[PDB]
Amino acid sequence: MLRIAKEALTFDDVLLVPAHSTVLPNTADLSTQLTKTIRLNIPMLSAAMDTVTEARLAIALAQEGGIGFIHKNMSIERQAEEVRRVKKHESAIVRDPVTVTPSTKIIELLQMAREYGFSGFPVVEQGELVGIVTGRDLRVKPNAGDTVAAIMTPKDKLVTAREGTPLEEMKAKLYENRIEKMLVVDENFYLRGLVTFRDIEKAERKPNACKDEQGRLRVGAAVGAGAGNEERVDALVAAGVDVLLIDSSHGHSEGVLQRIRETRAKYPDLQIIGGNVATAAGARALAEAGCSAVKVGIGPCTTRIVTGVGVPQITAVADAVEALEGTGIPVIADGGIRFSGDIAKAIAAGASAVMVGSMLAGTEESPGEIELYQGRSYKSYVAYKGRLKEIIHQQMGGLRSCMGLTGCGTIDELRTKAEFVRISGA
Amino acid sequence: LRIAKEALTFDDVLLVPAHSTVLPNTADLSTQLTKTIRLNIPMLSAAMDTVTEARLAIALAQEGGIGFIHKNMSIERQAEEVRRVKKHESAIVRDPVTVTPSTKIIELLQMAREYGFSGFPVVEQGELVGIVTGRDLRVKPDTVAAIMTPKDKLVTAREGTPLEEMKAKLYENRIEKMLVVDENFYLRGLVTFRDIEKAERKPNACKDEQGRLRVGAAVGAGAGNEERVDALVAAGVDVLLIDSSHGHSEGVLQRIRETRAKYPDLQIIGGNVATAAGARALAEAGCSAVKVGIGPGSICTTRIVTGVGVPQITAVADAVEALEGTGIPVIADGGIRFSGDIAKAIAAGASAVMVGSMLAGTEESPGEIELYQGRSYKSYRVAYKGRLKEIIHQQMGGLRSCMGLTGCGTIDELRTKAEFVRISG
Amino acid sequence: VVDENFYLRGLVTFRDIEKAERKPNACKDEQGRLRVGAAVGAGAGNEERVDALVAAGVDVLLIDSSHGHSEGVLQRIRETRAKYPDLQIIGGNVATAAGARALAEAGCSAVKVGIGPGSICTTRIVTGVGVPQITAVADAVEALEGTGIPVIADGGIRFSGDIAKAIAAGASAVMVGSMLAGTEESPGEIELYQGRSYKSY
Amino acid sequence: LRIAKEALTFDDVLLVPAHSTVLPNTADLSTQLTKTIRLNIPMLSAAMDTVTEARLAIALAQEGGIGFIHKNMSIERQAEE
Ligand SMILES: O=c1[nH]cnc2c1ncn2[C@@H]1O[C@H](COP(=O)(O)O)[C@@H](O)[C@H]1O
Ligand SMILES: O=c1[nH]cnc2c1ncn2[C@@H]1O[C@H](COP(=O)(O)O)[C@@H](O)[C@H]1O
Repeated sequence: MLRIAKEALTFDDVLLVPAHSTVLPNTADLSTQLTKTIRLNIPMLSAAMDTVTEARLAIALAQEGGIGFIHKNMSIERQAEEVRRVKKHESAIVRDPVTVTPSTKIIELLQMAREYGFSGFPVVEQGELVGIVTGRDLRVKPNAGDTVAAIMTPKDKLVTAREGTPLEEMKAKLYENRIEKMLVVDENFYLRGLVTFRDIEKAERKPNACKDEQGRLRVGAAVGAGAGNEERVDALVAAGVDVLLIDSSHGHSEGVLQRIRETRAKYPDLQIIGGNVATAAGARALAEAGCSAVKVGIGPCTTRIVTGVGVPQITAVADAVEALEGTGIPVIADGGIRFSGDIAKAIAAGASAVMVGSMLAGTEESPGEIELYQGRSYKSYVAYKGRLKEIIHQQMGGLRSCMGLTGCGTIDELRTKAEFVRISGA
Repeated sequence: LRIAKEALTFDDVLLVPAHSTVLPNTADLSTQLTKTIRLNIPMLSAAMDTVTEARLAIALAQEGGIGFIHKNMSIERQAEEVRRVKKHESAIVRDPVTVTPSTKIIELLQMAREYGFSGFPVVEQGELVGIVTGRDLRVKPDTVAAIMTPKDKLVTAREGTPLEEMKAKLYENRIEKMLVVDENFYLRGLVTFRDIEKAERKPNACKDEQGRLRVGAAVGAGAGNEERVDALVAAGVDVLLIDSSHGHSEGVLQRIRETRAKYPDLQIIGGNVATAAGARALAEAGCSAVKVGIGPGSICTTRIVTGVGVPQITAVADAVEALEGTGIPVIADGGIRFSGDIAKAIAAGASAVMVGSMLAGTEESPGEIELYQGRSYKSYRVAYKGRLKEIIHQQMGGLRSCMGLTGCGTIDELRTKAEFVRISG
Repeated sequence: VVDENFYLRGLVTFRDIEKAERKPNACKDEQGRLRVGAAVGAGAGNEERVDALVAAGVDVLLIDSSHGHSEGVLQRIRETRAKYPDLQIIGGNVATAAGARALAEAGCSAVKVGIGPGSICTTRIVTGVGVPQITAVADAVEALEGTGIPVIADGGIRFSGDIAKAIAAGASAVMVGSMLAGTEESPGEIELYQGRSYKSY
Repeated sequence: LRIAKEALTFDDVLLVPAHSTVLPNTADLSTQLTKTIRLNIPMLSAAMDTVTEARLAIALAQEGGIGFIHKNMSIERQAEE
């Protein structure tokens, strides 16, 4: 007998029923929990694709509320760097300022002063910040061949802030210490950058930046389920990554489940996402192995045509959610998302966020550099799509519009309150 | 039947390659726009509302050519565009946070906690009167006027001051901020060692004898433009574009004769013509340059509608030959599709080319970025072509190769030494 | 089968000599080895490459530039010729009578003609320079009418009729690219795509 | 205006047929490439990385013409080809 489990639905099969609503679109709460502990401001993830997510894009996205996942087609030593660039990224901090050493001749200092001003030259000998020289230090006339070491400000009398310090704290330190520039060190008092009042103003204001408990941007990064990835993991976790993505084309494989169990045994507090599954059991299987969230999407596609396996996206999500009802383990809709409507449907199926790839490739912040070809602008490594900021705004405009229509003020209500109609092709 | 001759366009000729001591990267793209104005690249931007405004006219000047502000706007804004270009210095911070002599010290401390007491410039109706700093409030003497630093002890630079001279002023006066005023001591901006440092370096800027970017501006040949001209000439436009759809009309020739007697020294471009007779006519009227192009525009609506036109190559050579002695240059206007067309235009005798379609849709052109379908466009829609600088490089890349192939190291050698072959389809 | 230093190179049986494909039209040298050319650029720093190929027994050397009529090409050609008085050299590309004698006097053994007509013709359009191929060939041929130095028609050969026209214009041989790219023996791997066979790079 | 001449391409001409004692299968396709090198067919393969390597340069030589190994490779491999 023909073994058909059920009937299965994709995006184009359903529409959301509009409801009574006290919800204005610009007042909708777009936030939602990615894991039990990580909470996004917009419910969006960027695919760990070499064409989609690198350090550049994953920052832009966190500033706007979501999280990017550094793709894994790069060395361990380099993937760990991309993770670190995001966590420590403050556009307000001037990162490559001109420094000197105690060995620097004062003669060379007046030369540089004529080229950067006596606002302040950081003195470093072998990375350790040891002091700074200002024009107020250069009073009285240097005898022939003096060096900075005699006139500089010592380490003890410096006013610094640590990296990851909030920005108004720095303003407070800057104002109350009646200074115009303040050095930013690290745990070991290594010079990391500097900050000014103006550099804080020209830092564009991202009120919905998705950050950690210490105000650093959040970042994810992806690894394989094959053997031998443990070292990359150790390197990434070392780089301070917020969430780890173990991506395979079959999350319900026992080998995936094992590397997860191992990674979970090794890093009990690390937020881990496993994927991809498309069934009630595949999600429950992944949860047991120790996921913090589960990514859903098997041929949302080329996978369906070559292997014949797949599940339409809407029922796949509903089944996973139905199985995870009560665990606080969220579902991620991955792939097949063309417009804002698919996003809205995804969440209303129960999904807590979505992952997109094609939609982001070609954005300014995406990998590749802009190249003009046949009078058109493209991203050379695809159609150049412009700034990510707008694509998000355009997409979230749509989502916001939807929540007003369905009377859902928050994401969780949309995942629970919104209703569907089953529809035909016509 | 009066058929004067046969006339040739771009697709009709190829440039013949010659002995060459010219590497493309060593070729001299400069050329004289008029006897007095000399370009660094032989490119003008069309005075089209979709192409040239202050923003793009700046970008092109930074690149070696000159943009022509279109005339489809009120004077008060057009003369403004001419200023926006002439006065543009990328290093100057404009619209900084200021106070007035009336500002309550109470209000002074609030802003200080949100911008720092580095110094708030004090202006009384735009006129710079002083600056109040944190040393002034802890020092004490109520309002800002009582604690502010007076006009006498201020260190300023005038607008248009070179950057190295400002840098010297900042060091020799031991300051990190220096305010920028104009002729009437009105505040225009400020400069620090850092903002002069991040100022983009444009070594091929077409600048005037005073280091300001050069700007053109276009007006029509009708009556009632006299006030517009005077406004632009007042606004410091470098060269004036008198553009008509028939440069060989007696009314054009007259208004040109008039403007020239009025501004004996003002550089004027008249157009458009496509004949030897149309060319001398415009020169005798007193043009400094002659623009050629009746019929070849991109969105070529003439001919078809009117039956009139000249294939662009024949027109240019004919005008060039008629002006062989006057030191008055010719411009090839419209119909430039690829960089090969540029090369052919110049080798026909042109001293520069004017382009529209090639530039419309760059970031710097008018219009807003808009995402449509799944691609980027400039919405007023046109295809977003990215930054102008990239296009210019590709286009001049092409021209350099041609000159390398043809053994012409300078534009002028290309205009005189390069040969053609005629070809079929 | 050994070589000059008695290093093993292979073996032969009565049978393997029997299945060896018989190519009666092989272009072989005065020593029955297949003839081979090799191409280098006209820039500086190729001197070591040339010497390596000449050492490797290349039969004829191809000095190819996008402008064979450049003085630098003419010079590097003058240099290589004084160095290998006997080495067969092909210079290109030109498209004029003047470009042709220039290359011959520099010491070319053959002259390659073709500025503008390549298949993926990116010149002209971009640079405005070129010559329709027939006129170029006849012009170079006529300029070399006495030198016993042959001309090659390079690029733009679409069909066999074009070959015939090229030669009848004066060409002694033709050089083709597009017509050959994608044959089994060209570089690339066989790949099945869509539902058809392609050579995947 | 300096227009040297008119210039012709393939589509511009046809070859005129003449009296003929020549059968196609009896035609001599050989020709001198240089004073010293003589081809059997009048064909060279372009020195293009997508066209000529040792493999194709062998096949063409077997057929009467000469292939030209492209230069987009390290010497040690080109001299090898
Ligand atoms: O409606 C029109 N008819 C004829 N020519 C025009 C029209 N609008 C603009 N032009 C000219 O077309 C030129 C630009 O040609 P393009 O480089 O091919 O786009 C400019 O110099 C304009 O003066
Ligand atoms: O980028 C290019 N521009 C111009 N000619 C080229 C380029 N690449 C290869 N060629 C030449 O094109 C010829 C092949 O022409 P085809 O027979 O039509 O494919 C060869 O002789 C090459 O030297």
